[PDB]
Amino acid sequence: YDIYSRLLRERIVCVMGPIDDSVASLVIAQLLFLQSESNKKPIHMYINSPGGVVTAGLAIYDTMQYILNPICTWCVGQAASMGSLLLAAGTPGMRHSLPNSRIMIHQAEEIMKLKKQLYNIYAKHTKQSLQVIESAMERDRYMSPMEAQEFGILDKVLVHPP
Amino acid sequence: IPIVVEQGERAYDIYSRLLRERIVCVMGPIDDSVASLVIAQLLFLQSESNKKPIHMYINSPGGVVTAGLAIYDTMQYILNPICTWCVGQAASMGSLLLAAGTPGMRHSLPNSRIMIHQAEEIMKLKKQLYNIYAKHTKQSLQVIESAMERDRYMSPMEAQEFGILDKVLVHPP
Amino acid sequence: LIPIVVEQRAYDIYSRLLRERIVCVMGPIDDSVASLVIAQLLFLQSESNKKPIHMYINSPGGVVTAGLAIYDTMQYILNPICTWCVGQAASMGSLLLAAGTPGMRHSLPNSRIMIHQAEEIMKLKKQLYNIYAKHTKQSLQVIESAMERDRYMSPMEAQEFGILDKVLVHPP
Amino acid sequence: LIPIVVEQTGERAYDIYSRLLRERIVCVMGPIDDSVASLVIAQLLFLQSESNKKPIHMYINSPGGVVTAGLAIYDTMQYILNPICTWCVGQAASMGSLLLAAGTPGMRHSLPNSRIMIHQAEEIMKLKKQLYNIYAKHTKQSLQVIESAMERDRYMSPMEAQEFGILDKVLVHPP
Amino acid sequence: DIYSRLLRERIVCVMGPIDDSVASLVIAQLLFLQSESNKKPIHMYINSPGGVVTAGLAIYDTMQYILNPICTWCVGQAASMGSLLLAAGTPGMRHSLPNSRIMIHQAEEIMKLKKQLYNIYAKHTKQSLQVIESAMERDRYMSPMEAQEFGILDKVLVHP
Amino acid sequence: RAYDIYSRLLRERIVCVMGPIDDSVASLVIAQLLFLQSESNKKPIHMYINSPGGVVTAGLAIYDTMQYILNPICTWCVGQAASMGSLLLAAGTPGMRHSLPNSRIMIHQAEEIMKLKKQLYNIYAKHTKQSLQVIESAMERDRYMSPMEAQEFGILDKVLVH
Amino acid sequence: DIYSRLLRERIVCVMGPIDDSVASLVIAQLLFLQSESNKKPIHMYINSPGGVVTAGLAIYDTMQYILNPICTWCVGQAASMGSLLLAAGTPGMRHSLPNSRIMIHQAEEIMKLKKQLYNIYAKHTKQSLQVIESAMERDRYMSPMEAQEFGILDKVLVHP
Repeated sequence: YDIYSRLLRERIVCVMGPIDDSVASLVIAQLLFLQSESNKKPIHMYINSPGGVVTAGLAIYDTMQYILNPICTWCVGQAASMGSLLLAAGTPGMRHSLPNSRIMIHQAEEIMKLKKQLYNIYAKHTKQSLQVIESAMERDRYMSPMEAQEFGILDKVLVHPP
Repeated sequence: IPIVVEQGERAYDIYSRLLRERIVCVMGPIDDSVASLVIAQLLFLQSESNKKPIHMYINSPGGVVTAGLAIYDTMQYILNPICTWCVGQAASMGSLLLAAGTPGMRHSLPNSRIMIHQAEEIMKLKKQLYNIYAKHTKQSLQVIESAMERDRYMSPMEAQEFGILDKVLVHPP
Repeated sequence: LIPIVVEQRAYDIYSRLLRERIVCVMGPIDDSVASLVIAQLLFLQSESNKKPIHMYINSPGGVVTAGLAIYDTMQYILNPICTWCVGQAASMGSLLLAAGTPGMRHSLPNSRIMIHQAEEIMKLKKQLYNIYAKHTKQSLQVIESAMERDRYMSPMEAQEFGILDKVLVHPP
Repeated sequence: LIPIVVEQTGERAYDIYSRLLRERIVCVMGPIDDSVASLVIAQLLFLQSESNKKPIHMYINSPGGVVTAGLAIYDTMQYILNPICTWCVGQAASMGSLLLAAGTPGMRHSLPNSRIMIHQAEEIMKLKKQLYNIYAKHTKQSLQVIESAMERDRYMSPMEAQEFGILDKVLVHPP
Repeated sequence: DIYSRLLRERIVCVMGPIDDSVASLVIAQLLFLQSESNKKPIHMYINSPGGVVTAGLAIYDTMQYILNPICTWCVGQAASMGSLLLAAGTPGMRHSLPNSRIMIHQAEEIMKLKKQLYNIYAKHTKQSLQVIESAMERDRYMSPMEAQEFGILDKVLVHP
Repeated sequence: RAYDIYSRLLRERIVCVMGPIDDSVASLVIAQLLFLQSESNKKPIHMYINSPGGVVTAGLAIYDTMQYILNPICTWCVGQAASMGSLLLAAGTPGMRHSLPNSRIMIHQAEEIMKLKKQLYNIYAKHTKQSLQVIESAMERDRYMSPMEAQEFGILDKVLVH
Repeated sequence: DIYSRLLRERIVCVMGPIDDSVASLVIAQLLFLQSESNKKPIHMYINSPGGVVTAGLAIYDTMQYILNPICTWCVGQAASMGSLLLAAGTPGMRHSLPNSRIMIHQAEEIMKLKKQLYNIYAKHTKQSLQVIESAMERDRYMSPMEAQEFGILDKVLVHP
């Protein structure tokens, strides 16, 4: 086994490295397979992404919302913008992080429309208002996970779990 | 690429395991080497049964028109219902395959982006696309001819009004 | 690469189709394909002398001396070969289509067919005229002039030219 | 990729180039490299062990190859006691034509659209003199005719090759 | 592959350079090994010429998040981030083979990241920050008999 | 292709030693030889030789391994066997040395260079049963020899003439 | 592969140059073979023109960390680091084939490294250090039956 295959057999999906149309092809292909294995047993997603193609990240995020399984989503290492979206899109209550991860939400006229979609989906998952997200997404800063938990991306920060 | 091992001890490429759910992924550009590969999958799945629907997941920015029409023709010749899902984006030929799914079961996801914009043989080829859009979208040729001229993406809830989609799904019932 | 399973290299789809007697010739017909399709066809003959072989053609062109190697193997084999045109059938890809068993040369309705193409290359081009005149029943002067024009033609024309027996949007 | 065809025994898998050995079909196709010569030498000597007298069918489609590689194949065709039937499909050019000519007499065949061509230091001169002698043995042409014909760089049709004596029948269908 | 066949014995070979691909691959393994038990140690054999600080810190924090005793063996070489992972092994169980060679030596955000390295070396080596800040400027390998007294590793060992 | 065929032939205990002998080849033939011993201590192994020569320090690595292995090793000369290629032919198990009738054989090629030459004379005298002076009297002459001469000289036992 | 089948026989091949890439792979095979059996010998066949010293010392230390008897067979040539690994096999079963060629001959940091090699030859060959000083200077290969008297070998064998 490759370790990602040995993890997949226990319903843990890894999205690590940059997100692109090929990585999306793999992460969608796993996600909807683990639905056919069971419609109840939660799926775990581990995030370690320096960014990605915006229309690939929305392909993964839409699939995560389409699937009926609870998806417990773990920030491991860093979650730059297009990973931070997926981290936020975990099932509410099971968006975990390591203690010293690095989280950042900052990154044609159609691109402006697409950016406007990101503000809406952050507003749904973080419960912040649109102006808070629009202003917060302007700054190139890695927020620490204890701050990201207060912004609303994370439900808890884990150290020394059972 | 992940593998999964069934209890013999067959090890499946994750796409080959999904093929057992009759799921065909077509993601990334359509070209002579993906149309060759998706037609082979389609012709295989028709052999395992004539009745059971095939689910086709599209995420492609476009592709070679004479390859996209090879997949489309195979989707018509086959007797299976082909549920078509447009996860991510579908642009140009990627939107044709989405139009070509079985009427009533062409699905899409709300944050997808759909677009139908693209010798004399290029003109005589272009006039094929207008006819098959007029067949599957039920729009008139003049509407397709104008709608294929504007370089924009349309949101999936617009495309359902244009008739490319049957339904836009969240938390499926 | 291709969807695979370990057999217990890997058991790809193009092999997993071969059990159903389906031969794909897709992409260009070169010496590496031609030396391969004539290996598949010979294997399918010994599994059954009578059961048809289905051959799906999507070729934008090919090496003339490779396309004639596949073509003559298709005549040597006793099996009825049913040739399906899906997408391109241009240059040698249209010969293999025309070489399918009389009555079972099929095309899907949006495929584009084209027959257009030292001394040895001229007499070899003259060999193409003879085999097109054999299968299409057009006279040599009609073939020699129809190969002169650089156009694709719709498969409704290809029936009138005689390359196809039937176009099929949906199977009977 | 060569089709890996799977056959029930547990499961086992054979390349079609090896699955054909169930019917004693030896495909020599593409250029005759040292590796391709190594395969067909091993493959021919194996078939003699399964039966001493049942025919072998060899299908030739070669544009040419290394002179000392094709002679390595040709010598096994002379050592082996099996009748070998040689089918030329596509083209048999340069040393690929020797293998066609070396099939057992009366059962050298080629398909009507084929192309045949016999044309291609003291050790190299003596090697080429060996080729003329073996062509004179198998084609029954006199040495001067082969020495003159083997310098001409043209293909010949299978109907010309039949009267030149490289092959014994041109056949559309097996019957 | 042998690197996965070793995994059955809870051995993590972190060998070659540390990069974002390899850092992902080791924190995949560590988190898997923590699922199979919370109790049994993990053995980590380090042979790294160096690595990307943004990746060597990803491995390191998983080694602190995991409760398993991680026993780190320096085999051959441990330089730059490879030296941190050796230092981050569980106190008392950091080991080095006698011929291995160790080196700690290698826009404001990059200086803040460098300041984070000084704090974690001070936590695990117990040296004061002014010692590590100076010592990290010396482009010089230290032998295991020096690294033991500098505090990176606890014992040099053959035939345990 | 070429490096696939050699793998296919391992399934029938045939070892191709082809092209010039160098450390990139000798480190592979001795690896195959040791593998094919472990599959059976008594099943024969077939060397297929088609090599024009090479570096002596690689060809002696194969030769020593062919003496260490307990299997009977058949040596088939196919194509040509010159220099080190002819040594590996001679080193086959007595009675198992075969050659194709028009294959071409050649034995001809600091104080260490003399010492390297002197050990070649010893191993040729061992396997050919010719006296060392008879080896020198032949090995100084640069010619190819026919297998029917090599048989009577004693490099090989059988020519595949029938 | 061949080498990953030989791993089933407890046979390890050090073939070609000993670089950091292959050292990272013989250490993995060695540490794996210890886990399958702590007692059954490992046979290591050496054919190395040489190598980078900071990789040959990584294989060598792993050969000392492992408790298995390691039988080192010199096949072809063992020059430079290849000769160290040959000398490192467990006393009494370092073996050589009769035509193989053995050679031990190969700044402040380079001197401080090279003084390791003299000590780790000296204690394995039972030679006085001043002999290695004048034996490692001559650029010559030496015959196996000379290397046996110099102490690099235990047996020269035609057949096992």
